[PDB]
Amino acid sequence: DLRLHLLLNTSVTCNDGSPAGYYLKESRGSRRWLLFLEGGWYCFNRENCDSRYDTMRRLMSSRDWPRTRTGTGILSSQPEENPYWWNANMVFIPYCSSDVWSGASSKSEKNEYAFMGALIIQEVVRELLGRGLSGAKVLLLAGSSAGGTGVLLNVDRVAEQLEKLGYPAIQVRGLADSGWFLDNKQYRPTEAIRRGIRYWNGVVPERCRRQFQEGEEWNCFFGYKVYPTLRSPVFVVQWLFDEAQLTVDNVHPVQEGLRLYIQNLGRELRHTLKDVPASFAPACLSHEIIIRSHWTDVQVKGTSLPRALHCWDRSLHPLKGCPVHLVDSCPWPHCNPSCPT
Ligand SMILES: CCc1noc(C)c1C(=O)Nc1cc(C)on1
Ligand SMILES: *[C@@H]1O[C@H](CO)[C@@H](O)[C@H](O)[C@H]1NC(C)=O
Repeated sequence: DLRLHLLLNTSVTCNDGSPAGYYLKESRGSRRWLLFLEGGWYCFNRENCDSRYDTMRRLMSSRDWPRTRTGTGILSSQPEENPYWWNANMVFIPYCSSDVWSGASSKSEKNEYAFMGALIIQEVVRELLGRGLSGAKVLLLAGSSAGGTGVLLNVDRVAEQLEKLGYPAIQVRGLADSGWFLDNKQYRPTEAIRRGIRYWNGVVPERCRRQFQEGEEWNCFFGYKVYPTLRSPVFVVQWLFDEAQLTVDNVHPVQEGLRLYIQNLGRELRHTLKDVPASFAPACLSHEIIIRSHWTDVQVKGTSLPRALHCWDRSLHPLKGCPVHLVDSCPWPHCNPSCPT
């Protein structure tokens, strides 16, 4: 179990002004730290956020959070469930800012809601340094779905923060799960992100911002455009036929037009990963993420994700029998036999 700590700086808040926080389980015999960003879509205007506050309030407020949570998948401390990092210090950061972890705007007389995702990450890091993070050798910033996009938006800022605070020896890396999307044509989204950024006062990584310039920062929410600008090592996990991608594309006995659409989506996703040396991209239709208990089951070319992550660690000290670039080439969902059911 990971136990809840509300932030000591009570000015860093969830959407409704309640304090943000983190769940922590320490492992005093380890210098590895895993900080995981929860996902859960986003909201982009007053009316849309009001609806989310009625029926998804835990994603907007800490008032009802439980005092503990169970670590599962990559957050599990049991070797049988987590062959990769079972002995690490474990941190789960709840998503209560509804801004894809991009915001830096407080509640005020002109703002009904606070959007502080980028500042929540920074304050969690600062408060952890006094609880043992100051002695870390590796800080892995991981996340799923909106949290996976959040990794891409925040990993280099964490590295810069630690350098400026005087901790040059901590190696910052990122693990982005299910957060690598395509701004493609629908079968039958980018505007919502564009409007969201203005509503949240959202921030993007600086090199990407300088490429796309004023008004075009929404481009930096798309993995294939932001990834080449990043300096920290980042491992990308993405299903070739991701269910959230297909939902926004309006895809739900398949005839020719839809067959060609789905095959082209998989080919485009595979193309965007060709120059990503650390990646795991199975040919499956899924919404499943790396904090699920059976995350060890899927394999690409005979290699599981926990193994690929271990090979990535070794590469950062190609390796015989220890691959890090694993992208399926077969062209239809479940052509990989190990896909989840
Ligand atoms: C990037 C923000 C985000 N956070 O969680 C989800 C889900 C999204 C999202 O928008 N996914 C998209 C977007 C397009 C186009 O296709 N899929
Ligand atoms: C709390 O966080 C806010 C926002 O990052 C910052 O302006 C303020 O200085 C912080 N308070 C303290 C005591 O550090």
